[PDB]
Amino acid sequence: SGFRKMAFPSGKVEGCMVQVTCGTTTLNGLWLDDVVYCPRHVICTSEDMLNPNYEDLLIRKSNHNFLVQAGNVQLRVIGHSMQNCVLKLKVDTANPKTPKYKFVRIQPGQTFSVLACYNGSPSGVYQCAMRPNFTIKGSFLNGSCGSVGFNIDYDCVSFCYMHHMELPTGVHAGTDLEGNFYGPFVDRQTAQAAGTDTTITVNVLAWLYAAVINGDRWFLNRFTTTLNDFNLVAMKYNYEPLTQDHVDILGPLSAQTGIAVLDMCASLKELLQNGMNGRTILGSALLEDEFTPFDVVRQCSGVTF
Amino acid sequence: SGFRKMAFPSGKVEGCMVQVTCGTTTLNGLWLDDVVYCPRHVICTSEDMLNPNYEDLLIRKSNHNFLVQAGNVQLRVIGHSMQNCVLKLKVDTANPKTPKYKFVRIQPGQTFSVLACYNGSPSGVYQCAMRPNFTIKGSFLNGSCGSVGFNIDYDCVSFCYMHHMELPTGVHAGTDLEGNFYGPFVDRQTAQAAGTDTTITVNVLAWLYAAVINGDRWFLNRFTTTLNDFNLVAMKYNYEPLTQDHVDILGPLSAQTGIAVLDMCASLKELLQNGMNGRTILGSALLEDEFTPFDVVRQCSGVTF
Ligand SMILES: *[C@H](O)[C@H](C[C@@H]1CCNC1=O)NC(=O)[C@H](CC(C)C)NC(=O)OCc1ccccc1
Ligand SMILES: *[C@H](O)[C@H](C[C@@H]1CCNC1=O)NC(=O)[C@H](CC(C)C)NC(=O)OCc1ccccc1
Repeated sequence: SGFRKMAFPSGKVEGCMVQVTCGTTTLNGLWLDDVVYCPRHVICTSEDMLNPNYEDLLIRKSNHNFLVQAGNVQLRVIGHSMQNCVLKLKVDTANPKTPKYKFVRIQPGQTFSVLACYNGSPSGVYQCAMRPNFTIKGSFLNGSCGSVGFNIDYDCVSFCYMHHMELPTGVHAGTDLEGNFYGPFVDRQTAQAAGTDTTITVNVLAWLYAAVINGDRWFLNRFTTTLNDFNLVAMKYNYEPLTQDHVDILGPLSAQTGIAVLDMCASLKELLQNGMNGRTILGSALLEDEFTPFDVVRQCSGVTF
Repeated sequence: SGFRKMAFPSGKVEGCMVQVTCGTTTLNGLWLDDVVYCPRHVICTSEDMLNPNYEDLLIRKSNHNFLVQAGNVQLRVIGHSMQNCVLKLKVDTANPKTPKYKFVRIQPGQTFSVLACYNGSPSGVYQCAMRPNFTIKGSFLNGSCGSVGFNIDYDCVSFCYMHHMELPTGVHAGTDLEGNFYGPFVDRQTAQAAGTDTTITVNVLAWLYAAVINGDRWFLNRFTTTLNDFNLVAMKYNYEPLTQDHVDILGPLSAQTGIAVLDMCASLKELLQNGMNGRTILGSALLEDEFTPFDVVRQCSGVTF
């Protein structure tokens, strides 16, 4: 037993990480087949970041200005193009470590693993949720851009995130691997509003199911509720409205535990209205919302890759 | 910025994970050079676990009874021996993916990454501390035994933990890679006392330094204290006594932030005596103790491997 914030094994992604330098700027790129993907602001100087004209900046760059290094071996760049906010550098060698992979644009409320990298070298791995306001709460320093977020299903790596920037509130914003930002953010150094950080209700409920499965049950009570009644409480506390689709997704955990989803909702309602009175749930003193129902089932049944 | 519980990249350890079966029992082993390390209770039946005579059980086992599989390729076992609570299976092929590596017996209060595996296949990676009572708080199911804990320093993997069992309180116990349990635990299915779960004081202080660095500073106050004064509070709250060695280890973070260690101790004292009044620190509502001073410096400066 036990329940931990758990990232996927990162070995398949480690083999794809490279360093990309353009002028004085170094960041990370992702090497799959004969293409290296990286953030387009690698072409920017520190003067450019306020209001970059990426098309005008890029026309001054040729293939040989993109220095791409895999470990200690240099890659030969034979083509470059811009797709939304990413650059695609064509190299003359297919990455021999390329895993089976897909690009996916994930939905808010879903989770993924981040492999934080610097200078093309992995530093660490942790789990993130794509929050409802399309930010993530990561650990990113200068030089981490181009680090990626992914999921693994058996042997296929689903890449869903590339890191581009930090917002004023200390949260993080980035793109899918087609270069389209999650949320309204743009790749320029201006103050950008994130918007209300709504809690991922279905995920809190999954985590409560995780707790019962792993022996923490002090929060179960004698009450029930309705979706509409519960949602009147979700509103006051900036929780996402709970829908029947969410109830359906929780079905497996409801059936595993014998606790109806609405009964669990009534537990959540009381926790939101009364706090935790100084107690903990799975070692936390707040309501955790970055485990999906799949994550709970995954971890509580030992799915491997 | 940002501060997250971060595991090492797991690729170098993924390449060492194998499946070991002996009779009806399957678990994980660690393949380095021409030796596979695994928990000795792989030789046990479910009848044996109450009071196993490991020497008597093992004499009924020959090399060909240890089925060792790396991915889908079978390894040939040419020797076996027991060292404390682990078995060493000599195979006829050196693991071609063997990293530079060391075995180390880590000190209580230090952290390490766990690669949770089932059937020789990695499932996920997370960070743990070796707690003062020599338990860890992990996520381990049936079949996870032989999963390992490690640290990475540049290119060298320091293996410090092998998983063997779960205690009644839901925490986890295991050995170094020489097979010697951390703490007083033994590999038998009996109720075993863990002992008081003391908080790792130097680590909480490091995490408070992490918070200040990453912008959370509401807990700083106008007070200071002394080691002896502070420790009178550490005692009542089951914190480890703070020593000058600990102060010295915090020196770099003290110098980086300009906050004296004793001043931070006075912040901690007030938090222990007054709680957090419903506020959070680095997204947590309790005092986190599973970041070492090195972990904070590591993550706040981008060390790679
Ligand atoms: C790419 O490596 C970098 C990631 C930042 C560095 C600090 N935390 C991060 O997530 N991205 C940028 O430097 C980005 C570039 C623009 C052209 C989009 N600007 C940015 O993040 O500005 C905010 C910021 C910069 C430096 C420190 C703290 C915040
Ligand atoms: C090895 O795979 C296994 C790890 C357990 C399974 C549940 N959580 C864990 O950490 N170890 C054992 O089965 C161990 C064997 C003895 C000979 C030491 N016994 C054990 O952990 O007993 C307690 C327990 C077993 C099963 C479920 C929950 C607790």
